[PDB]
Amino acid sequence: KFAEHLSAHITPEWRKQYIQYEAFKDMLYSAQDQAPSVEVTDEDTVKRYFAKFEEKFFQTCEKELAKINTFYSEKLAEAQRRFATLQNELQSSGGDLKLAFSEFYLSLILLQNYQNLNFTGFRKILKKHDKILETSRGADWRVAHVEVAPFYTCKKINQLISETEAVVTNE
Repeated sequence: KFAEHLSAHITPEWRKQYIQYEAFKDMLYSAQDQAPSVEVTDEDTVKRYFAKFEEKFFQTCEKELAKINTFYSEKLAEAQRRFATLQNELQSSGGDLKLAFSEFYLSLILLQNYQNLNFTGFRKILKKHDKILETSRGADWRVAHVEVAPFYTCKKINQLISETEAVVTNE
């Protein structure tokens, strides 16, 4: 179950910045929980019900995506400045930095796991949505919004990871 996996692999200091996967699941339960029956109501009532829900669901996806994009960017900026600082310390003095560079590297990897966990959570939640509502709107949303999101498409952390490896190896 991805809700458990996500819980176990969140970086605790970043907890509130991850996709709120369990809240989405609950919302997708509520969509079925409040759904009128076409036999008791009619066709227009039911599909108008689902239309309101879809507006709410994808507005919530957008807020979660903006939060994740914003946090990813902030940690990426912080990592760029942290690399420059460690660059001068080595560019002048030439075992403390072997530890300090190792901990910066760990920080890059933790951010990389943050990218992957959030993408998987989005991918799984939108597939769950599509199977429940018998629609492809969630998959279409993933392609048009998540897969072109900076938190996911930006390659500057990969660049940092490579450059830090080149510093640790050649210095």
